[PDB]
Amino acid sequence: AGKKVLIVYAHQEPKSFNGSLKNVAVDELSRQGCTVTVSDLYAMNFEPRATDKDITGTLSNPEVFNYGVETHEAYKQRSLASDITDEQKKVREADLVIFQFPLYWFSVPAILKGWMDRVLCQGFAFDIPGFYDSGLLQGKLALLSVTTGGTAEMYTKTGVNGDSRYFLWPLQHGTLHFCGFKVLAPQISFAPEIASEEERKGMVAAWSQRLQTIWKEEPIPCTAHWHFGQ
Amino acid sequence: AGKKVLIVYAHQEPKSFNGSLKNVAVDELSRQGCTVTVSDLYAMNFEPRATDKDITGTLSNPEVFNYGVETHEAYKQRSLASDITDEQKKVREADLVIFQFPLYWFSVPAILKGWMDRVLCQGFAFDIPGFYDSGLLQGKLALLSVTTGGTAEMYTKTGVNGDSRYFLWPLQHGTLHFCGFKVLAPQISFAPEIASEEERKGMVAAWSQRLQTIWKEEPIPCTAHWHFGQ
Ligand SMILES: Cc1cc2nc3c(=O)[nH]c(=O)nc-3n(C[C@H](O)[C@H](O)[C@H](O)COP(=O)(O)OP(=O)(O)OC[C@H]3O[C@@H](n4cnc5c(N)ncnc54)[C@H](O)[C@@H]3O)c2cc1C
Ligand SMILES: Cc1cc2nc3c(=O)[nH]c(=O)nc-3n(C[C@H](O)[C@H](O)[C@H](O)COP(=O)(O)OP(=O)(O)OC[C@H]3O[C@@H](n4cnc5c(N)ncnc54)[C@H](O)[C@@H]3O)c2cc1C
Ligand SMILES: Cc1cc(=O)[nH]c2c3c(ccc12)OCO3
Ligand SMILES: Cc1cc(=O)[nH]c2c3c(ccc12)OCO3
Ligand SMILES: [Zn+2]
Ligand SMILES: [Zn+2]
Repeated sequence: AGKKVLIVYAHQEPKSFNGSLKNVAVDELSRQGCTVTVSDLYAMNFEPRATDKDITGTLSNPEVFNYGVETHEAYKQRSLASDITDEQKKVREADLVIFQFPLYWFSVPAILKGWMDRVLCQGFAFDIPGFYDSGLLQGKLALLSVTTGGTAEMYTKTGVNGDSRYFLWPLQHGTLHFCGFKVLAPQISFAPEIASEEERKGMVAAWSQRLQTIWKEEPIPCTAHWHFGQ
Repeated sequence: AGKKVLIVYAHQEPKSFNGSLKNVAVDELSRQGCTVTVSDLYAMNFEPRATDKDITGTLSNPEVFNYGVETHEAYKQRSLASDITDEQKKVREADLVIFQFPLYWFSVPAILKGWMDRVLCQGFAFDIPGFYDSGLLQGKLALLSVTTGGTAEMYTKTGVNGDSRYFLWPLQHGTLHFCGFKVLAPQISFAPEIASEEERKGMVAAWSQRLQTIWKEEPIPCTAHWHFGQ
């Protein structure tokens, strides 16, 4: 109150553990009086590919297609495809953006990668030059809520997967920080599929409990040191 | 040399710098007498989304859709969508897989993320157990050939982007090593859009020239220490 939250959600199945985490987020933030909007990417059949269809009308150089250039020019000339601009409006209005997704290959599912690629365009999310703290979304908070197959033990420095902080870098630092977001600590729900039906309840409740005081949190220091150092 | 190479290529524009690096790879490996295949993802309109359309058989749990479970089962039964099995055949026969792409948000473009999500399914690329050094694609080589916006100086330990190896972790370790690939050293072509005509020519020829001796290289040690140091 008054805050707007966007949840960008990437799971195929409403009954999934990801689905429950998104639904608990909506319930709790709605209870607090927050304005809440969900981009359900799979349900939207959201387009992940960066193509020339992302620019309507005619191209600033139709001899050689350079996605970054064309989308930058399209943004400034209000000529982007409406799926993209619809998302940009939600992001522009949001105080907090939560990404809710299963880890796919130490990263976001391709549908959500496509949302980052196509929604966070130069002119909108950053300029060249125009980034990290010179980055256009400054003032906003972002938070990754990730589920994994691997256990917390696997996700340690000398575990097989390495520290979870290591896979966070391209998302938190290369993407969210670059665009100016302040980054709240990741929520990581380790290994729901190997249960139990009570540790699972416990993970959902912990996320619900944490959303209670989310506006009280300070952002992480989004540095090489936080991700890799001691 | 008597080897099969698959190049998975992710750029919209044939006259691009990526397009040039892909063609010099084809020209050079072809000159050597290697068998060469390119999956040009945008030209194929490759589907990046992990959906229930990827399975054509009776689902193992049609009440709650779990993509990993259903694709693992579909792989064993041969009920995967044929676009996926077409790619698996390329990978299965390849001795070396080269990925040629521009860096998008410290990672692969979503279209290529989708190829990794959908093509490297359980049963085919790994099993549980059967990953990392026991991955199912053991004996195969993989190499990332990546172009950036950011300069080499930006991609250093104390540059704004951090070391370039930091962003390689989810792709080299989390994906290729997990599937059992031995990983060759990345080719990184920094900031070609900024570069002079001659520096650009020199980056293309350094790749061509490296490929002349590719079959003699050893893989990297794909470990936390290699990627992060200390
Ligand atoms: C292409 C691909 C790549 C992957 N790469 C990685 C990787 O790099 N690293 C890694 O660690 N893992 C990886 N995984 C595994 C993936 O991250 C996990 O499968 C995923 O995060 C599981 O979350 P989910 O929502 O799908 O679980 P679900 O299967 O949907 O749920 C787990 C259980 O919770 C139940 N549930 C639903 N709601 C509730 C509720 N409120 N209370 C209690 N239980 C509930 C479900 O019924 C289910 O039994 C990959 C998977 C795929 C398909
Ligand atoms: C959505 C998005 C996200 C991005 N995220 C990142 C990121 O996280 N980090 C980062 O560093 N960068 C990022 N970038 C920038 C991106 O990586 C670069 O734009 C891309 O790597 C440049 O490669 P290219 O093939 O498109 O260059 P091009 O624009 O195609 O090439 C530059 C020049 O080389 C010329 N050329 C082509 N062939 C030859 C040849 N044979 N010899 C000499 N010159 C030739 C071309 O004509 C052109 O003039 C991002 C870009 C986008 C669009
Ligand atoms: C890289 C990785 C680490 C892990 O711990 N679990 C995984 C998994 C996958 C694919 C990849 C991983 O599918 C099911 O579970
Ligand atoms: C994250 C990042 C680092 C960088 O150095 N350059 C970038 C770039 C982009 C998008 C992101 C980046 O579009 C053009 O250039
Ligand atoms: Zn940062
Ligand atoms: Zn490794």
